[PDB]
Amino acid sequence: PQFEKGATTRILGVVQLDQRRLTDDLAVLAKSNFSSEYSDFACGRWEFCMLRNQSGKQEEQRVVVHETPALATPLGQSLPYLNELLDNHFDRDSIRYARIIRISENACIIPHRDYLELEGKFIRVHLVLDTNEKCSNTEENNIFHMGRGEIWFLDASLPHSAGCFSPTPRLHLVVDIEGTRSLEEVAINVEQPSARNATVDTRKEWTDETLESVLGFSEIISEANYREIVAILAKLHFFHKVHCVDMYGWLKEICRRRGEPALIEKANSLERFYLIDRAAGEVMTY
Ligand SMILES: O=C(O)CCC(=O)C(=O)O
Ligand SMILES: O=C(O)[C@@H]1CCCCN1
Ligand SMILES: [Co+2]
Repeated sequence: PQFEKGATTRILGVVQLDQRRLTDDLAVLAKSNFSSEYSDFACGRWEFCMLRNQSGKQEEQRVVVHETPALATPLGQSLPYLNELLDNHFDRDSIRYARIIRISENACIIPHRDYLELEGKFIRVHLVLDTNEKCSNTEENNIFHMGRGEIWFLDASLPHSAGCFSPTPRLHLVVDIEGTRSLEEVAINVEQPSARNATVDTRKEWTDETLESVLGFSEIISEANYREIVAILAKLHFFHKVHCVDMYGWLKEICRRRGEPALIEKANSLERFYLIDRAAGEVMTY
């Protein structure tokens, strides 16, 4: 499948981070209750917690297009530096959600598009809090590293993923801005980024040998191992030069070769759910 372009994913600004104050709030987050919502998108320990949402209540853990300035949750009110960053670098009344998104060692989010279930869209922006060179984000055919203190706009309507392959977890502050806002006006009190060369793409060329190894999962794929296989497929594009949606084609061919109708139907359902269309509240299972 092919996907219409949108606003360009890029660095909106760079900010200084107070390491002492940040360290304190990150230490709280290391012991905090992360949501299990959207675990249907997680390949391992990809997870988030709400700092601001519609109601200001901990129970509210899913997103919907809405019209009100986001209210801090008890967790958000307990993280004074992160609360200050939200106050300082964004317009309060434009925020619809604010979250911390943590990826732990060898985890990723499955390649997907956001907003399919929404009546509208958000402008999604990431402020990188704690990362390392073994953490990357992807978009289509591209891989890139979002660095500490950078505020990025991500076009979440293009297929994309994110992973962490370090022992140390990766934390981003992720803000959903009301979708009609002027993107260029979203980040406040920032330094404009100095021009950069592209992130260096160190991934391996994709070969016939690698593809045949993968398609060979047809001999063992089953309901019992379907999730592990999907996760393996999802992680390949962090290390091999392929498009992040290619895994859905691989899965379809694996299942075609196996010849079991249930697995073929499931593979079609996965592509549909992650990339094409979803209803509000719809969850995918294995
Ligand atoms: O970097 C991440 O953890 C998530 C990227 C993503 O899929 C999103 O923000 O929609
Ligand atoms: O838009 C959201 O909040 C979620 C994030 C995780 C992937 C699915 N969509
Ligand atoms: Co996303």
